[PDB]
Amino acid sequence: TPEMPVLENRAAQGDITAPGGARRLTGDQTAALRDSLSDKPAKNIILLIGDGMGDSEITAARNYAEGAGGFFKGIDALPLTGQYTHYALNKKTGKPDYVTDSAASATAWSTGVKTYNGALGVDIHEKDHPTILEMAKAAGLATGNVSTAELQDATPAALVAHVTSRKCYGPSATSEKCPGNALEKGGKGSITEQLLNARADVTLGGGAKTFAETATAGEWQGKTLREQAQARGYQLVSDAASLNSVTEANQQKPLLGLFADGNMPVRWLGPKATYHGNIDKPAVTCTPNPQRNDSVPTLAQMTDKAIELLSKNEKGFFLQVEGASIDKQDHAANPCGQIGETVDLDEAVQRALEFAKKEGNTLVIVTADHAHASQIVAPDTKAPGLTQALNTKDGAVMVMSYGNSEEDSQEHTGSQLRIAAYGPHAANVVGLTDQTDLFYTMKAALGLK
Amino acid sequence: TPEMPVLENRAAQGDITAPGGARRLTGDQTAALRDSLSDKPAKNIILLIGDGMGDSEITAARNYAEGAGGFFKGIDALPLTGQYTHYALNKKTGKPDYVTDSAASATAWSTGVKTYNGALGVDIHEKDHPTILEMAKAAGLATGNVSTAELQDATPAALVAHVTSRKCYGPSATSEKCPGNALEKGGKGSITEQLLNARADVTLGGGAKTFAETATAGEWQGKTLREQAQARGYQLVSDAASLNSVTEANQQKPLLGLFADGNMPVRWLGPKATYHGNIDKPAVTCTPNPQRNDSVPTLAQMTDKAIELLSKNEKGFFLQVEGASIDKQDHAANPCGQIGETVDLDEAVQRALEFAKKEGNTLVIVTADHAHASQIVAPDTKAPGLTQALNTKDGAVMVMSYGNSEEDSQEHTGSQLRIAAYGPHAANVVGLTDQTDLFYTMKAALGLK
Ligand SMILES: [Co+2]
Ligand SMILES: [Co+2]
Ligand SMILES: [Co+2]
Ligand SMILES: [Co+2]
Ligand SMILES: [Co+2]
Ligand SMILES: [Co+2]
Repeated sequence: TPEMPVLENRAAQGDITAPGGARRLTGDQTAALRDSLSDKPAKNIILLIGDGMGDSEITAARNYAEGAGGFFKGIDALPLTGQYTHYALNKKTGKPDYVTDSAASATAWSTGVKTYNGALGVDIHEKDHPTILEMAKAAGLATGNVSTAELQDATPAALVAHVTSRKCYGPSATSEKCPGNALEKGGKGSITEQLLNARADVTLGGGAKTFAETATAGEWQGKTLREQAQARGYQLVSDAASLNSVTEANQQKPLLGLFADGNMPVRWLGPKATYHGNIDKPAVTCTPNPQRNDSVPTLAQMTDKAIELLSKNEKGFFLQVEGASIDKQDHAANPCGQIGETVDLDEAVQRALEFAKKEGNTLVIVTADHAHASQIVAPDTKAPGLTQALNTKDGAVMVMSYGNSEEDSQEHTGSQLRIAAYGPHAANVVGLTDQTDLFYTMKAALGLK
Repeated sequence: TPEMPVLENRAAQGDITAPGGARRLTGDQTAALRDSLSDKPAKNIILLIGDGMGDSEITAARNYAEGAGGFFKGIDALPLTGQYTHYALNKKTGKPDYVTDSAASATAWSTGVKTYNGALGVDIHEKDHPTILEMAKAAGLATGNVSTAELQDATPAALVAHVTSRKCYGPSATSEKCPGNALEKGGKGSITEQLLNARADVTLGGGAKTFAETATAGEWQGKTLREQAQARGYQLVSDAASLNSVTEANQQKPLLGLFADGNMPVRWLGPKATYHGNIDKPAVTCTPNPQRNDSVPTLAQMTDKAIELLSKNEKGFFLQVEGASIDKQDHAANPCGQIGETVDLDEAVQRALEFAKKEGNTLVIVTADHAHASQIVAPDTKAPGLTQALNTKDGAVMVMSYGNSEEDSQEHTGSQLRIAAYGPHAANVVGLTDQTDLFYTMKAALGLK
């Protein structure tokens, strides 16, 4: 039912070289914003995270894919916006650590407590805290966790695992790096073992490799984690046909989709940026990655499937969806891979908003875990790092720069960044907020105890 | 009490290492946001521009001066926030130029038309378009133009000069670089000549150097631009005592405060960042500039006086205040200089919000012309550019990196950035908008017919 509006168009309205032609607005917004404010309960929440998707990453993707004056029909369409802070903490001192990793930030919105880089579901004293997904399930809501990364990666793992190091994917790494969590030492187990215990109704992503490990203790000792999932009643799917065939997902038959051995394939291919890449080389045009395929569900397809299965729960549901490789390609100084994964996320955001606008009691939030390296610079820039010129939709060149690491991976950055929302309680993302306020916002919107 | 609320406190509410201790919100914001929405006329508008003040610059300055969980009482206190685009145009092709300079962006919000880099008050066809200040004056409102830069500099110059290159400060520069604008060639003249013609009520800043020049033609041929200003009824002040002695500023008594020959002094000093500076040099604590003075009005002081003098006009006033050297210090890879000028701007914003909250019909907007180079990165970063470690208010180290230029000056960046507002019609900065939308928003809120 239409009541709260989703923005229909914020593209430049006309000829950008003419007076008024670059305007994104067509009239006053006071009434539209009033219509966007409701404090009624959120029956459902869909939280979409672009990993590393700072304002710079949004702008670069929009400039390339949609044109400077273009509009992301998903990402740019949420009417209530603000800027939030995502600093982590130094484990020893408890003081702020100004640049977080994916684990401490996902732990912050999923538990409401700040923590140290690399921690999942625990605070600086390594004490476990319940996550918004575990809380939703406990309250009888359906739950979904979707990501284009390995499911053991920090972002999706924070919702279902409590470990002292994000490296504890399976039994082997846990025994070596998180001895206190190792199952054979009396702990709760590896990230994959804890994910199997958490039992969200719908879990979709990559990361099949770790399921080949076998447990070192417990009821399923000696069996692979895949065998364990099967013995525990999970429906396992591995491709788009398998996924489409699923008709239900619930506690009796939870769904686990493992679509790649490690990360899922990126949407677009292009070369890595290089030293004086914008002065020494010709411009790059991105191209679709052949490895995608009709056999691999897209992030928008996984999102739609999750929504269809979780919406069957009369009480409501919580769903987190992660466009994971925006960050990974930004680390790899690869504009095409980075931008393609941002376009990918925009499609999933559109599916979420289409659902939310019709359902009327769904709060949709779109943001990032932290900012990143990429910068949009003048075409004639002579920079010390890695740069690349790109042919955009506008038929002009845009140059991107990665200038914060001499090491193999570009670095995260600490800038506050955009958080946007639509639906019941969306006012709580406007103005300056902290990433831990998002936990409390989601908890209150759902009316959780 | 002031119906429209100013955010009182969005600092972290407690122990950031404890659950909820880093929250900036104390409860639901739906009602507060409803109370912040009004479409009544803006009687007055105060536009504050932090040149180069992207989200990264706001965050770095907050982290250093207020701590990561701190709160800028001015900058962070506006309740309605969005992200806006500021791309310029390639003059020859008319397509977007993804990274603007100060001239094209200030032309965009002051005229509503996109333009090429370096252009002031003209489009890509070199055609003049009226500025919001010129229009405000024509309508019977009082007008103020305040900046810590030279008054010929792009930001304040865009409100009163129409020239094909921002370099046309005076007669000499104009005759060689903007032959078509040179007075002795029939044009409207240099930036300073046009500024004297525009005759705003209150003009305060630096740039007295150019006034030594003498007109090549016109009624004041042979006289220095300063002699000319005196000759045209201008009330000239040059220090703080002379300025805070002025009791009135109007058309027969326009005020021209020239407080420095070039740019006004920055607040704080520190070493410039250097290669591997966060690794090879000690962390830095910023030092107060001993030559910043007590006979030189601060930005907050110039803002307050301008407000006192412009508010006597019953119809209303338009005032633009620029914290100009955030950008200039970012170009110089100087974190302390940059952060201190951001702190300086925050003080001016507090004065504006305090007045606006009492007055009730004043729209205040805080934003920047474009983004910039500085990035916050991990303490152990090994970057190819210039870096520096800083001792923050939290008693922890923050490292900043400038990595997009091997040249003498760091580069602007193209990322969309925060725009925030308070007062009538503030809803028009929420969500995604363009810098040219801000012109239409100001014009319409004042009801300039
Ligand atoms: Co991340
Ligand atoms: Co991630
Ligand atoms: Co990362
Ligand atoms: Co600028
Ligand atoms: Co400026
Ligand atoms: Co600049």
